[PDB]
Amino acid sequence: VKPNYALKFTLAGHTKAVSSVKFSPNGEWLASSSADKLIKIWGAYDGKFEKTISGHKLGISDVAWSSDSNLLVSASDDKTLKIWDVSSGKCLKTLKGHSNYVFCCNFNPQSNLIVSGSFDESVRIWDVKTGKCLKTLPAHSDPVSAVHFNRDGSLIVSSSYDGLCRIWDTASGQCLKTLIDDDNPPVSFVKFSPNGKYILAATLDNTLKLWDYSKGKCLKTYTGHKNEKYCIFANFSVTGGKWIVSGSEDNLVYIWNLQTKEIVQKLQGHTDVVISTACHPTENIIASAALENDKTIKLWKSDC
Ligand SMILES: C/N=C(/NC)NCCC[C@H](N)C(=O)O
Repeated sequence: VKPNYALKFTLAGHTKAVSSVKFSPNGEWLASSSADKLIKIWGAYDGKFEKTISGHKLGISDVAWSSDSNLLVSASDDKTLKIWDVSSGKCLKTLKGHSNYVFCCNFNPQSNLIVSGSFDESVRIWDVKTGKCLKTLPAHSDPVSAVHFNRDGSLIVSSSYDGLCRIWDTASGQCLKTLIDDDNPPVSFVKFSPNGKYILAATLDNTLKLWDYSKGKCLKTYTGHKNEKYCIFANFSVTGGKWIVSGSEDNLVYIWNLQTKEIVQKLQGHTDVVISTACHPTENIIASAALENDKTIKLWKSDC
């Protein structure tokens, strides 16, 4: 089995670099954030432009959906996160506390908490209802590139340019694990596997690694792409074959067989760095997005 992802839609509208794309958990929508200070909403299946959500004062590095698909959270260079009601476009809360660019964010599965990571080297945990910061974790000694909750929300994983991935207990704020990788190259992205047993980490030595984070063992290594400068999203694709999906600094989307580590497809079409990819929750659809010289988002579909 290889997949046969083919380009179906190209989504144009952002006027600066796209930073993040994410499918809604209900599969209906794609949300995009950009250096143009905007969030856009698009139809997940047809790429149809839906609406623009605005209000940040500087560029946005990340956006993320609540579990019920009703809210977004965005992370901005203006040092804030904003919580958005997607249907009305309202800014429900502005989360203030970080002392530098907010880079990454996510809801927990219950979606009563938001985790954020910042250039201020901290990870912050927030109450969605009140907008109050509940915990500030002294997480890293360099900017925080990613933060993600596990499947039951009891753990947080963070990555940083300091070369570390750390595992945090959500309830206590305690650091439970530090993962150490030879020569400590900057970690540019991390997330949990859908089942929560592993983490997938990207490092700025053109490498993705799948870790058993409890045992602290590297189980798989994926290479062949280019990633030495930018924080590029990576994904588990689970709707068809079991793949790993990433952007790349050679303007391609890469797809690997998870088990064998072989490159099974490379998707051509973008004209600048592919900074973000996302995988649709029930259908074999990949969304990708590119930097300043391209500015477009692409929807690719496969039969497996
Ligand atoms: C939140 N996570 C990201 N990547 C993992 N964001 C995209 C990179 C944004 C960065 N300012 C840039 O333009 O490179």
